[PDB]
Amino acid sequence: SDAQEILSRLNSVLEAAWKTILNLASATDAAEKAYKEGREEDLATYLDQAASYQSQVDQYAVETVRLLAELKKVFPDEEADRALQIAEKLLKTVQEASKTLDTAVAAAANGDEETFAKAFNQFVSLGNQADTLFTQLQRTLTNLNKK
Amino acid sequence: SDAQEILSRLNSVLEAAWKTILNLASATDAAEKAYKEGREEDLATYLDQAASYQSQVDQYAVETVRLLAELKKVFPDEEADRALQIAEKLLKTVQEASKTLDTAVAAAANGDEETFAKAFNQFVSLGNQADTLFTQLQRTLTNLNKK
Amino acid sequence: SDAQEILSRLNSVLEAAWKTILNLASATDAAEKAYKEGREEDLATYLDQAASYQSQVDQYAVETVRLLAELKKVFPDEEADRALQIAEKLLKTVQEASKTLDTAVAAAANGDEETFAKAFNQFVSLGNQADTLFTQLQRTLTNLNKK
Ligand SMILES: NC(=O)c1cccc2cn(-c3ccc([C@@H]4CCCNC4)cc3)nc12
Ligand SMILES: NC(=O)c1cccc2cn(-c3ccc([C@@H]4CCCNC4)cc3)nc12
Ligand SMILES: NC(=O)c1cccc2cn(-c3ccc([C@@H]4CCCNC4)cc3)nc12
Repeated sequence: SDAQEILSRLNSVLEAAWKTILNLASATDAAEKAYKEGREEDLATYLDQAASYQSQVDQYAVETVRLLAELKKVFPDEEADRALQIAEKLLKTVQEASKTLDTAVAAAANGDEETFAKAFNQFVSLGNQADTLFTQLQRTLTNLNKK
Repeated sequence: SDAQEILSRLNSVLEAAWKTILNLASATDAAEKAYKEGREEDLATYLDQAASYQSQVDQYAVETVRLLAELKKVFPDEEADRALQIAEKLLKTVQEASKTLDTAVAAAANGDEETFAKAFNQFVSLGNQADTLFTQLQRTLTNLNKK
Repeated sequence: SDAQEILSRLNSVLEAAWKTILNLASATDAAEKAYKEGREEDLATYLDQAASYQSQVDQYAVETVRLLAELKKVFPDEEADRALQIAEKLLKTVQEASKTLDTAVAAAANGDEETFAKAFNQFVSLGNQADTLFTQLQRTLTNLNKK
């Protein structure tokens, strides 16, 4: 059929996404420290890195939805439907995180610390919510791969 | 450092951004054609290309605001302030275009054509608005490059 | 060298090539539009973009020929022999397309509309020939992959 090839591509996308997520978390740790130390040029560099990693996570989350939508067409069963539902919620959260990080990056560039700090704290909350969904998706794709 | 080094960096940034904008316009034209033709995998490819170019425009728009904020610190008048205000409005519009394109990409991945079409049409309107501001910023910067 | 690793690599190469072909078609659509509208600087940019994708397609065609030759040695059967023959015809055709695109670039640079129009028309014809060959190659590789 096709399910096994799709599942293999999904494994590769999620492994790449996890590395990118680790890089995003590291860049935002560094951004937070630069903000607290008042190092504006360092902050700008780490925010730019974070934005690049966030855009890459956005792409992988879209790819994940598309692959699971294809899986459900070729292997209809509530476990694939469940994985697709989780992936769609993850993508929604990732895009919320992305828009919020964008607001923080613009506020920092505009010299607007109040909006920066509010947006940054919102981003952290959304990133943690996305991590919960990502881990849940990973668990689910073990049913489907048969550990 | 000096107002001249800054203004020359800004010219390089805007030149690069214009090339990226041309590529974004071309990718979105191709997405529209694939959408009209019902070619879903082609549409996915072109939406991903569009999102990548949009991410790059976002980065250049941030860099433009940062450079004009630095120019204003170096020679504080009202011509620098006016350019910065235009660039800040451009960045806001760019980020609105980016969030709206992201919604369209997600809707397409989810097979929700109603949301896709609404978000894609909003993206086009925002893109045209951003083009107006980009051209306005370029005019303003010519009046600053006072040889 | 084993048959399955080579087929795997070929599948990846052809998927990457298809995305690049989509990008080449988009850049050439944009070039045609700029030409029709008299936007000469836009045309120049889009021709440079098209040439970049054309050079990438050329390299994927080279890689495909090399890989199919390897497949014939460790996996002799007349389908791989047919695939190599198609791939070599594709490589000849994409090189001819590259030459014609080069002529279009130089004609635009010289502002020689008569030569430009002839070269661009020839490019479109060669692009359609290459598309037929690429489709045949995809079908032959599907046959080889034996599910
Ligand atoms: N932002 C995302 O799209 C995203 C997707 C999936 C898992 C994610 C995990 N994060 C995440 C990103 C950053 C952080 C914080 C921010 C700074 C403090 N320590 C790390 C915590 C979680 N972001 C994720
Ligand atoms: N989207 C942006 O951030 C952006 C920034 C600056 C100038 C811009 C110009 N555009 C733009 C992008 C796409 C389009 C249309 C929409 C699709 C079909 N024809 C091209 C029109 C304008 N987007 C821009
Ligand atoms: N040029 C190539 O090497 C090539 C290789 C494989 C498949 C291809 C398909 N094309 C192609 C490229 C461009 C076009 C037209 C020409 C411009 C207006 N509409 C798109 C039609 C087909 N080019 C291909």
